Amino acid sequence: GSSGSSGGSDSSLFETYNVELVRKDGQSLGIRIVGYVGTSHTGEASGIYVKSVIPGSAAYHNGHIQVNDKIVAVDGVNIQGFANHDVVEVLRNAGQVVHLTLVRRKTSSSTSPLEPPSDRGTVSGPSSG
Repeated sequence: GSSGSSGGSDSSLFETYNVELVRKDGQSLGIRIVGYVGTSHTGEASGIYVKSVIPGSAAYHNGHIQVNDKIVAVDGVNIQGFANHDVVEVLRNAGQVVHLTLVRRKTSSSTSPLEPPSDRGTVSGPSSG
C-alpha cells in the first residue's frame, strides 16, 4: 500500500475538540486561564490560554485539558471574545458536564482525528483527470 492524508488547504491549521469533564461530589474545574493582549512590536499572542492545571481536579483527572491550549468556548459558551473575568463566571456557572472547546495546532504529539475534512478539487468524479 501507500501513504496519504498528507498536505491540504491551509485553512484549518489547528483542530478543535470538545472535552466533557466530570465534577465529583464537591469538586471544582481546576483550570487556570490567562489573558493575552499581544502588544505591538512583539511576537506575543492574544486570547485565553491554559496557564496551568490544578492537580486533583476534573481537568487533571480527565487528562484532556492541559497548558499550552487555546480555549475558544466553554461548555458551549463562545468565549472567543470574552474577558478573563467574563470567562471565570462562565466556568462557575457551568454544571457537572463541562464541554471545554480547545484548539491545538494539528500534526502534533496528539493522535489523528476521527473524521477530518478533505480538500476536494470540486471534481465531478473520474469524469476528468
